[PDB]
Amino acid sequence: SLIIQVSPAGSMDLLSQLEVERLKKTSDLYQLYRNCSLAVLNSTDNSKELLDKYKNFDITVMRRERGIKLELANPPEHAFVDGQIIKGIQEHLFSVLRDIVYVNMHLADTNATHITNLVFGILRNAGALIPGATPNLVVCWGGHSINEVEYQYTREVGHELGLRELNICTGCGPGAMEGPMKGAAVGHAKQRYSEYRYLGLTEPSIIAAEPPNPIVNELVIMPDIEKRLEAFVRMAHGIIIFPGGPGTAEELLYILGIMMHPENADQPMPIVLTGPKQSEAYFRSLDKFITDTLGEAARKHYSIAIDNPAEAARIMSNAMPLVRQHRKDKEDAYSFNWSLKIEPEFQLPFEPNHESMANLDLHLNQRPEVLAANLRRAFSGVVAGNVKAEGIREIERHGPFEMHGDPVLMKKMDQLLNDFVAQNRMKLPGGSAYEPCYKIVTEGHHHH
Amino acid sequence: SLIIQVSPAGSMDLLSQLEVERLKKTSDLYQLYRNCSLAVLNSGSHTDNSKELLDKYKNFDITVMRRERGIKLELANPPEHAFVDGQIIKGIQEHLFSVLRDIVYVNMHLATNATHITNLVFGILRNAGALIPGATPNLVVCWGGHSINEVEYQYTREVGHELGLRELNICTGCGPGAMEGPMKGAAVGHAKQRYSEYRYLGLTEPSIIAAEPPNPIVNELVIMPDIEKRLEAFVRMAHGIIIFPGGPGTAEELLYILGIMMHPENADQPMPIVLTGPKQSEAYFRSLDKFITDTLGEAARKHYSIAIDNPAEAARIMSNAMPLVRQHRKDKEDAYSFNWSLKIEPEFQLPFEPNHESMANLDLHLNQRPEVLAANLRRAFSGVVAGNVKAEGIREIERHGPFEMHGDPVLMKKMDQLLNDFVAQNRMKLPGGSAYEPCYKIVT
Amino acid sequence: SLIIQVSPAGSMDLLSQLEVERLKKTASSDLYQLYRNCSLAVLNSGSHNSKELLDKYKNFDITVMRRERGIKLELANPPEHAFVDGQIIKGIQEHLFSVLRDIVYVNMHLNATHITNLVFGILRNAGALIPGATPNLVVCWGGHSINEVEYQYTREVGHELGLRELNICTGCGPGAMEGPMKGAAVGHAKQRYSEYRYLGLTEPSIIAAEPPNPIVNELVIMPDIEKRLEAFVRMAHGIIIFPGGPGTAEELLYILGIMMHPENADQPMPIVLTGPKQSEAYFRSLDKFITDTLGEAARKHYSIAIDNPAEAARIMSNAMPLVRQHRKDKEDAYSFNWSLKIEPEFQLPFEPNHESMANLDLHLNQRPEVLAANLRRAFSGVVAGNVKAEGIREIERHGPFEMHGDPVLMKKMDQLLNDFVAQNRMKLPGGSAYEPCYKIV
Amino acid sequence: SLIIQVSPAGSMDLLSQLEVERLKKTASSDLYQLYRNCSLAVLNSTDNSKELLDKYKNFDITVMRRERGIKLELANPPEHAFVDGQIIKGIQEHLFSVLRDIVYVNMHLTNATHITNLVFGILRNAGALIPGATPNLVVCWGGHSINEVEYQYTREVGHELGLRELNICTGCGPGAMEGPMKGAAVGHAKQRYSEYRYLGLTEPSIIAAEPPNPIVNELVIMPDIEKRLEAFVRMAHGIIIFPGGPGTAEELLYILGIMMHPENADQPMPIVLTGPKQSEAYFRSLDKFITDTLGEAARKHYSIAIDNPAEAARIMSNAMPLVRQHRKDKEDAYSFNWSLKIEPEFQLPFEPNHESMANLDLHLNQRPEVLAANLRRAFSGVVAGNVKAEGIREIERHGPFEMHGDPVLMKKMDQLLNDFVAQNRMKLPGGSAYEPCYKIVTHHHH
Repeated sequence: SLIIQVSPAGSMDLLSQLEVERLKKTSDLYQLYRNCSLAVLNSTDNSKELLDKYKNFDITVMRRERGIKLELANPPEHAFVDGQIIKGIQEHLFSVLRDIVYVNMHLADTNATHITNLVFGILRNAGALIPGATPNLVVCWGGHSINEVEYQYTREVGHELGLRELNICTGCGPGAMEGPMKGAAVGHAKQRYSEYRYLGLTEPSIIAAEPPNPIVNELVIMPDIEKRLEAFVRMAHGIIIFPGGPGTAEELLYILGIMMHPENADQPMPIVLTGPKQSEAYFRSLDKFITDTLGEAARKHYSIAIDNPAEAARIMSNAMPLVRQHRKDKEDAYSFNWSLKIEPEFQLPFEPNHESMANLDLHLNQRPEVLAANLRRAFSGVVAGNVKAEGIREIERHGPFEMHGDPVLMKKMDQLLNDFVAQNRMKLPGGSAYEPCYKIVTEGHHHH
Repeated sequence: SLIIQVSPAGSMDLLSQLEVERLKKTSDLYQLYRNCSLAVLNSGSHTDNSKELLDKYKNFDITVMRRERGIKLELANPPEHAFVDGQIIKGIQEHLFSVLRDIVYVNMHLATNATHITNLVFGILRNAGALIPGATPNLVVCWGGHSINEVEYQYTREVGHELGLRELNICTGCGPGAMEGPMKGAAVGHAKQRYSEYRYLGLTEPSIIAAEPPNPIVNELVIMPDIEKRLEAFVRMAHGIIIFPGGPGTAEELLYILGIMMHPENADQPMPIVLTGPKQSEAYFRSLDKFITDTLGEAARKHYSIAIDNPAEAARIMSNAMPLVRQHRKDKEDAYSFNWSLKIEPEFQLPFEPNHESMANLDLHLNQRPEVLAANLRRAFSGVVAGNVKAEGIREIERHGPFEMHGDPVLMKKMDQLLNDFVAQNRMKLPGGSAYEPCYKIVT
Repeated sequence: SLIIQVSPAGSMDLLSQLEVERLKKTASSDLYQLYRNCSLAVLNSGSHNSKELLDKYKNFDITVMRRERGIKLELANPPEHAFVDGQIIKGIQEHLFSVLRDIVYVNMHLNATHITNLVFGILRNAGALIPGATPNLVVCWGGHSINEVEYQYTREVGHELGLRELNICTGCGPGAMEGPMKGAAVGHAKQRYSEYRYLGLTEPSIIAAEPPNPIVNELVIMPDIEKRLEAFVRMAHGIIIFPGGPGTAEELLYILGIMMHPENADQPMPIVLTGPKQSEAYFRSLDKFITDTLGEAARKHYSIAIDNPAEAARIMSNAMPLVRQHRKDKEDAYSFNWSLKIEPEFQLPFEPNHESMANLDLHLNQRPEVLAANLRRAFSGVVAGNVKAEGIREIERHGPFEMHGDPVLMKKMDQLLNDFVAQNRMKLPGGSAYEPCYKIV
Repeated sequence: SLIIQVSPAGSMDLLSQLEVERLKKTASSDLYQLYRNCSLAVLNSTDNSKELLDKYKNFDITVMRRERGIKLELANPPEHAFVDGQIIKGIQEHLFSVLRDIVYVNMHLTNATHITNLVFGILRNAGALIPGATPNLVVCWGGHSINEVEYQYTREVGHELGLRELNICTGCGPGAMEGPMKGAAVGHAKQRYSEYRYLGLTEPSIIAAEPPNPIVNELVIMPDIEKRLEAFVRMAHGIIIFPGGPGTAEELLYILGIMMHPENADQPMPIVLTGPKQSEAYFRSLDKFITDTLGEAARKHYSIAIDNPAEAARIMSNAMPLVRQHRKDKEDAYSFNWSLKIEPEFQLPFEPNHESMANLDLHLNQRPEVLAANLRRAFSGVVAGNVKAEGIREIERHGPFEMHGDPVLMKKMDQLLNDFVAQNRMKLPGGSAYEPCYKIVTHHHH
């Protein structure tokens, strides 16, 4: 076996022996830590089977004179340039260790208050919440599987964000999770913005499929999908949304459900949907889905900017003084939006299985915010069925997840999902044809 | 009230509403937070080391406000000596945020006992940013009297200057005298040496901070929960120790480290200890050296040396020991900044609450293991400090007279003469008020 | 007028009144117009390779103001593409100060030793020679007018240089002058290399045609073409050369003629010619041109790497500790190569007119170094005639520059310039068809 | 020889061969000997004549252009530059400041304009002129030979300045050139002012006598005394003057002579004379000397604050907004006061000898500015005659420097100089009694 030593991290705190003992190869905690560290070294598909290709990989944590040193057994050779691990990948290994450790030390210490304080704590522990920072963070969302035209577009938006001294917070992995940071690197250099921040959020059951690029200079591993959604919207000062598949619709329905709450009517966070000229049909269909399901009231919470990278960035840049003023109006923090009201329906972690998917309430007779929360979960289930080990396994055992609801809505969701399949948004190129993991059915007398 | 706003200062993270909710003025915690904050503002020579301090600033209050760039502080009627031309000294501003950080962290961490204690001490120091993972060893703990004459003060300043010239940092208590002289010297030596990354760490705890407030020159103030945890923080962070003449607080510290260093499991620990003072302190040191060898045995002498009238040689012993310190931490697979492998037995950690009963119950006999006798003498000196300068201590004395101790008649007489010397040398209390009255009486 | 104030941006020292007097519009001196035109060019980056820049912005001016925190600049009617949302890009602001610093320096300070000492003085005063730096500067040369496939390959080589913590030194303008720096911004980001240096060197008679991208973070204005060439080769630790036109040809001949000097036999500076797969035929012909003219002895001084960006960057990276050893063996500086022997024929400033062009010694029958120095001139003549204002008017006055020599050399020559013309290397595309400024008999 | 290598320290640029070739040791090189002697003084930082050389006859220094710039080889350096066998870093930086500035002045080898521009050029090359910095620099002047009460007082003043985020620019050497910076090191640390600047200005013929302390973080070597004076007053945003001897008197006359020029009536820079309680008589007598000689008009240009270290610092701090507004009004730099009028009488370098001291115009019937210029030169000669090698030689071979002028003036000067001798300001303690290097001597009939 090839054994490689990773020297201590710039800025990783000393750990105690109690903090790290749960990580020995011995609880499934080691396997989870190993699997996240493997994903960071393996930064070329979304169906987990490279976790059969690195079976002999393992990682050992050593407490030493300057803090933690890591020993890697048989690491991916693509983490190397000229025999050395890329420094940004080195920093990600330490980020993985830090967050796994932190969460495991605070699994002990209402529940809605608990979840928000836990999200705040993880982010604060990661160094992601800079107290003195003026608002400038744009969350970017978009598909992992996008064409070259969409990809170049996300790169040019990132350039435009860079020229305006804005920072980027996004998911991890290929497609729209990687383009803007590459564009921002150039626009930040032109503008001499050396304090740039490219935050990449992930969680343990999706990191292998959507692994962090080395350019991400603040990686944070959140415990689950809902906590990462809540981290995105409490840190965001503005949000740009590119074309994407089910994961990107999920995010859109999460934020629109929150923003329709009357207590959030004065939250100024700008939301811009944007894409190249060729995405015009895609946005017409999305805009129509949203206002047909959630009503015409949802329209006030976002705008659409087609084929104009500088417009999206300018709308974000121009809103930063509005964000500043609103935070001071609420006696809130610039770096973490505590005053944003997030109802428990957006926090409750959702575990996609046949029963939970069939339990979803997709009828028109609810508050729109609540229909949004249920649609968020439906799209979360399609993602899971497609890419999470445990969700793919449910689909293997029992076939597709079945959903039902108002027939008009179900038809519209079924068409949206078929469009995602026709636009190749479900699967990166070069597997076999995509087989849907979902089936829309009509809602179903006793024997006596 | 005259409201003074204090902007965020130093490295202060955002806090949650839960973290600060008890620091509202309603709350025992608020009063503790308030007292520690007043102490850091009232940092000039009020001589007073008797906690009748507060009564001067009864209308003081502080409000913690969570705002856009983190916490701002609103002070109602702060002491004027915290000000230069109507602005608060920046070092005092940072100390207000250190107090808040440390009060908050300890309060959030209420949930085996020996392991819990050492892990708490580490956690507090880590939270304070006092444990730098990549730093090479260079931290010298300095101990010595809070009430010392000008010749002794000058000498501590010369040692600080020699530590500064050698790129050493200083960790010490708070308050005046030997807690401040060395950092003033070291400011000059470090500037000559261009050592802009100097660290002047000042450790305190809530029941002694009003009596011994941190100089604004301290650039890393840390509030520990109590005296024993401060002791543990000192000796786990130390790479070497310098001890100047002092009174009962300095005896307490010397006995603590000797008791620990005498444990057979610590035989390989390389940390050097140098007792040093000016030429005039020769008799003080002969008498102290004799008290240690007479009580703990000739074996204690192998853990320190004595350097009179030679500031450079004290600093040189520290500097020369650093490579052995490094090697030994590497041999132990231990951290440079926090000595986990040092064995500290429970009798060194168990918090001692001095009152007439606990002082009377101290086991003071010459037939004990010397490390165990050092633990009991540590507790006796801690009790003399508490009776002299702590609020609660000073009260027990007022309402019942001196603390009484008893034990081996031979030990009791040597102890009695040392305490008596501390009184004759003016080490028991800062001068400028009424003559010291013993808070102790040795019975038989 | 639109009037825009520029606050002090760089590491710009205080100046005296004496130092800026000649920049007043009232001074009887040509210096204001030079300073104005260099300042215009930096505000005109991204658009354009003809100096008829001047006609669209006739009403532009710039005023230097010595104030409390040093120099403030006032711009009257600046190009509006230097702006993002009403504000001049910060990199452009710093360039305006770099232009000021170097114009002032050269004006205050103004033979082999004198020339090299001047080049060193200029660089040192610009902050470009960092005394404590370990060798890692790669000079990149290549065509300002290139296709997408060549451009994308230059960005990939840049990304590979970034991942290996190498810095870039290059000319100014579009194409190969800007591609590597874009790639390196991403490779340096992955590698957390925050101290990156993107040096762009230029001179006043080409700056309007080839202006610096805002990404260049160390702009230096040299006084003339030959001093920029000398600056390149004394700072370089390695050299990467992409496909180019006559400007890249000129640079290649300059450095080959110097490296062939017996005194330079132990100068370790790696030279790597590189390009995408499609450039295979370009390089086969460039390779044959060099060896047919300078002889087989030139070949030991460069290699060719096609279709492999990582390889070019790995050769630069692997040579750095060689460069460190050789500088110490010569008791020389890391950051400025004094020990490099540059013969006066490579320093002597060449003024391209029909005469000096005709009086060039292009016989296939000289010292190889001495013929390289002559071809270097010829190529610089073809550049000047294409882009420099004074050159261009010599051609509008007397037609094409005429060159003659050994008919074996002259065929080779002509076919090379003809290949440049057909590969779209002479002129950025989309104006009046390129008509040659040269004629060969 | 014992050869100790010094690596690069501070912000020194690469130098060319041309720049350093004249610094090579040869039989005839006057420039090498000057460089060697300035370097040796920085390494030797306890009497005050320049026969301190003699202990270190075998010292030499070699400049070597190498990969990361210049490396220095010292032969037989003094032992007090070292702590535990390594050279104190501030001293290492000083060796390079000495090299930097000697090379610069030699490479830069109209007249009034010329001198001012050279002064600026030297300071800018040394990095002493920070373009973006808000005004905060206080020049401190004061005696090199002072008792413990006066020294502790200077230290208390430096602490107050430190607490106010003010910087210090001073001469080099012991006494009042040393105390304020030790006091400010403490004050600035309490205030977290890590960007502190302690500027020590010196010149080749005095640096041996008054060697810079390692705590100086910006050492600058000016070409001569007059250019150091111009450097002080152009960089100053305020001035504090402690009690001192003839060198301190020379500085006060220089600044008063300048500040009385009609073109300087708008200049806002404050001047505070200050010292401990026991210096009341000293300041009474100094203030009377000033107003008797230069006139009642001179009094408006300074104030006196006895026994109050915080007040002297407060005056400096409260004058900053005015100094900033006045610089902006004159379209001048914060860091270099070009607007200040300095007449040639203050710039012309003065070479003290028996003939130039006898040619001094010390008559009360002339412009008070030119009287001040002339008195400035006279104290300068007493300084030369006591501490400068060359001056000391003039006195060894020809006896004291004679001066004459108005008997009204001559008497005041005589008394003042007498007061300096009796207050032990001429000579640091140790050897024998001070012997005066001056004599004050006694046109009509027609």
